[PDB]
Amino acid sequence: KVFGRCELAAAMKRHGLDNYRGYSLGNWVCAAKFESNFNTQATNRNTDGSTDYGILQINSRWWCNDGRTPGSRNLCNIPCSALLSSDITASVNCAKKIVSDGNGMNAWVAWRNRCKGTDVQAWIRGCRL
Ligand code: NA
Repeated sequence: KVFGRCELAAAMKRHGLDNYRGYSLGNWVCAAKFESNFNTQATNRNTDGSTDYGILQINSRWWCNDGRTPGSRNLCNIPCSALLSSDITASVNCAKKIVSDGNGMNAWVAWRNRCKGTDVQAWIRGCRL
């Protein structure tokens, strides 16, 4: 599913991401826009052999199991395919674990380089939330 901006903002809000560990909802929407262009089915392979999955481009080296990333941990305890669902619950639940891990949202390269320090409130402007 390719979300609209407000539709995803509302979904993320309902799943408890607004101000989760201090990150306002616009942060999460911004990260999703630049990680996946709001497409739950997005995959991208990395040089190390790992792959990033879903709306928040969660990596198979640490967080999910895709059966092809040797020595990977599966800290979210989920197949990586679960992260590509139109239902963002698994992505959200895993993202909460990631952002809790010590580096906050800096875990997401697109957030650090394209969202961090910008007016992220813009990403939820106009939405009914
Ligand atoms: Na893994």
